[PDB]
Amino acid sequence: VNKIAQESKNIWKLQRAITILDTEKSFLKCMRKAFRSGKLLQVGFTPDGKDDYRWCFRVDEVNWTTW
Amino acid sequence: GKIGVLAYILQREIHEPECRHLSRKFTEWAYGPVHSSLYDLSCIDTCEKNSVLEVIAYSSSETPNRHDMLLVEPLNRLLQ
Amino acid sequence: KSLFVDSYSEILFFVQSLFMLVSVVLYFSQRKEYVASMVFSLAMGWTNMLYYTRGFQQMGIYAVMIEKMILRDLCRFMF
Amino acid sequence: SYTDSYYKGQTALHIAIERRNMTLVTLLVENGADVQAAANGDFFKKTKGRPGFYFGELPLSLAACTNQLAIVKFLLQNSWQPADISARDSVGNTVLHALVEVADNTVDNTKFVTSMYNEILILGAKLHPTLKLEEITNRKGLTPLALAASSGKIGVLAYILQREIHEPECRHLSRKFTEWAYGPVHSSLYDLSCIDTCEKNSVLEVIAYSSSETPNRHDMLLVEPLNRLLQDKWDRFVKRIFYFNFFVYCLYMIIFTAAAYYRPVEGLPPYKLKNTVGDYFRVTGEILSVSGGVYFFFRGIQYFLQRRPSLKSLFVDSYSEILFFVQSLFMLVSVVLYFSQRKEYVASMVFSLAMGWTNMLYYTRGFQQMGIYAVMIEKMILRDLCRFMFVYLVFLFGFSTAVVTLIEDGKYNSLYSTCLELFKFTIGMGDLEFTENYDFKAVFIILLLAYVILTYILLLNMLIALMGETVNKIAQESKNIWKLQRAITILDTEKSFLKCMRKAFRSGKLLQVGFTPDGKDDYRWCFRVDEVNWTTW
Amino acid sequence: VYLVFLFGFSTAVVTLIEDGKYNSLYSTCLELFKFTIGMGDLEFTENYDFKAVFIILLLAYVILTYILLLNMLIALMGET
Ligand SMILES: C=C(C)[C@]12C[C@@H](C)[C@@]34O[C@](Cc5ccccc5)(O[C@@H]1[C@@H]3C=C(COC(=O)Cc1ccc(O)c(OC)c1)C[C@]1(O)C(=O)C(C)=C[C@@H]41)O2
Ligand SMILES: CCCCCCCCCCCCC(=O)O[C@@H](COC(=O)CCC)COP(=O)(O)O[C@H]1[C@H](O)[C@@H](O)[C@@H](O)[C@@H](O)[C@@H]1O
Repeated sequence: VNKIAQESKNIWKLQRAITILDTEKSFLKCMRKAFRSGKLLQVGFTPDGKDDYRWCFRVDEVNWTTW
Repeated sequence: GKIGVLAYILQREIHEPECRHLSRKFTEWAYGPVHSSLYDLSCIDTCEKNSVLEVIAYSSSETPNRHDMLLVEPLNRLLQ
Repeated sequence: KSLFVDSYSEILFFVQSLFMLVSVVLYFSQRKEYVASMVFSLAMGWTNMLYYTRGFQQMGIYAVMIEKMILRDLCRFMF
Repeated sequence: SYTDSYYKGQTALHIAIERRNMTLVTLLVENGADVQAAANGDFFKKTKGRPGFYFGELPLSLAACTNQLAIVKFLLQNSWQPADISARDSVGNTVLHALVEVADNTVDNTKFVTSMYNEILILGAKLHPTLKLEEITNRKGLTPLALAASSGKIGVLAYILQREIHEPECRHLSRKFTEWAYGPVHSSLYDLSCIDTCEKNSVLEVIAYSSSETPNRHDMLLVEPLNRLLQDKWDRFVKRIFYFNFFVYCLYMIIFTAAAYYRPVEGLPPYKLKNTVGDYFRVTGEILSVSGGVYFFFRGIQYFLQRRPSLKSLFVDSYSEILFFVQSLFMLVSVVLYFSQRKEYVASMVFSLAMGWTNMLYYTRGFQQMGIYAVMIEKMILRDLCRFMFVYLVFLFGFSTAVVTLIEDGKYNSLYSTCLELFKFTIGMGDLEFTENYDFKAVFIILLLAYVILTYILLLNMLIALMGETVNKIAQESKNIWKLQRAITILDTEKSFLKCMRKAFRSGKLLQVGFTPDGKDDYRWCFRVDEVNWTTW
Repeated sequence: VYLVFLFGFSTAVVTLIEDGKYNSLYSTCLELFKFTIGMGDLEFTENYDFKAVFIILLLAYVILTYILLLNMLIALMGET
């Protein structure tokens, strides 16, 4: 037990992810709301003039340096 | 299980003309110390066959870093 | 080998289901051994409740450590 | 400025300050920009469920929170429109309240927030010597010190409580003062205004009665002036009273124990009092026991009313009060059953009696080693025993159901007896051949051996290993929690005090500086601490 | 700590027992002590009413002392 603490935390997260994937794959109701994060425009400037919507996921972060 | 390469890719951000589109991490706004980044998530959440989550989660148990790969910021937050 | 070293939980659930089905076959086979299978399934079923400890940060780690202990320390000690 | 509710009040000056553009800030101020304009949109509030950045809503607080000292100095000391350093937002927060808010106890954050705090304090003194910024309270009534104490911003307290300013005409802002220094030894003086006692928000009260959600409520008492002050209060005033209370409780439990032990065995209470000495003492002890139960009952209600725990704080914390209250509840139920002519008053009474004796461990606080031992027992019960007991009960129940299913028309043949009989294995008393009323001996013995291996061999040794891991990690946490329990005991004692005693107020009305901004002298109730250092001769 | 627990539960149990073989602080104290050495009978008497109260008290005592306190002692000795 002294040697499998962190390994245990990673395993916990891992098989919880397994649970998530099985839930969304089975889903028993033809539900599309499982596809999250919203269709956002990242750059709007592809190599051509078109705009790219790429289903981004938002993460807000705070830093006290590199102002 | 090449965790380093994923660590590079999943948060790739390129600041120059004609190469921003290659970025998978984009900075939307940054007010003071706070700022909101956007992770691309193509082929992470879902795709035709090899979604990254499917590949990691259904690994063969011999992949070196299968416990570690889901610690990479976008994946852990997405799973939560 | 990947059939056994991982997916411990799926194997246990499958074995529970096997014991249930064998209990059924013996039940309609007019054999009183159906009890023997049935109780095993029942026992297995309650134990497999620990599968659902996962999704709890505190209990799931405990269950994971049970799995690791069974694979390494208990097996060596029992030998 | 913006008119939408999301960015309401944002103006150009906020942008120039926020972007760290000195030139535009200067130009906008020159053109009459309002340095008091309040950015009070949703984005500029705490607003946990949405993105935002709370900074006190004012330009000065913005420059302060952004580590722009030059802009702060300009905003206060520009020609066109100097800023009001005492200005307050919609919450009532000043700049200093904002600086407390933005703190997060990380190293660089603490460093710069502390530096900016010191700078703004100096500027406030020089611009307005009669103005005392720290005394200003927000709509929550909290001074920046009180806010820092409540919010767990340990770094800010670590600065403030031992703040010392080495320059002329700012000495009176210091809270730490060095009276004499002979060789390596010198005697410092800590102020402790509004730490020991004040109108409402004494720092010790704020920390001790915290809501359990403050991050560093355990760590904050380690800051030297508080720890020494509590130790002095203990030694001088509270140690004796606490020992006396413990003695009284021991007497109470002994009386209760004796009264219960000599209960009569006749049916149908209440019982006629016999005219003999033994029964007179018996009924006396009964009455005293009931009286004490009522006392604890009302203390529990008083606690609940005074703190008003919100139905999670009622259970996640303050276990001692709940346990004592539950004991008193059992006592009262015993009384009701007794006079209701129900023999079940015995059943309640023993429970109360049992809990009473275990609640004796509450008094292990005040003794260094024993209180720590009690805290570790509390943590063990809450974490490891709970997890283990859940899993063990799953195993026990599963195998009990399997075996009792296998058993047919035997003596046991029932869930209660089988559960008990399997449980006997855990205490080293399992028979392993307790019945033969079955078919399939092999199945039965396999089930028992599987249960024994899984529970007795694997699980118990696993529990021991996990407890061993746990104690390895909770040592310093135990130290902090014991010190906190001592602190709350001290505060309760001094607050109750039952005698209008003022001697609880320590440290002596000493003169710190004698030179206020005016010619008056300052007496500040300082607490003396002597320290020796063999460097910086 | 163990003696406080032992004494408290001994007092509770001997109060609960009435006109029994044990019915006395000494015998009940020894009888509860026997649990610590893995010899607790757990059904040593029926001279009471309210069987549920009796068994609940014994179970609480066992859990608090035998399961928790002894294993805690082992852990602390490990640290020491
Ligand atoms: C490892 C295999 C698949 C195993 C399957 C069955 C037969 C099992 O016996 C064992 C052999 C055994 C027998 C006796 C003592 C220890 C081990 O252990 C497990 C297996 C041993 C267990 C272990 O229970 C657990 O694993 C809890 C658990 C932990 C983690 C999980 O992810 C989980 O998913 C369900 C379950 C319980 C039994 O199924 C059970 O309750 C009965 C009656 C026998 C146990 O075979
Ligand atoms: C039938 C018989 C059953 C007896 C059941 C009970 C036996 C244990 C009795 C042991 C007595 C220990 C005690 O007297 O108190 C223990 C309570 O034990 C439990 O955990 C009960 C588990 C339910 C700690 O209580 P405390 O008031 O100190 O709570 C702390 C705060 O005060 C502190 O400021 C901190 O916020 C800290 O986070 C809090 O913990």
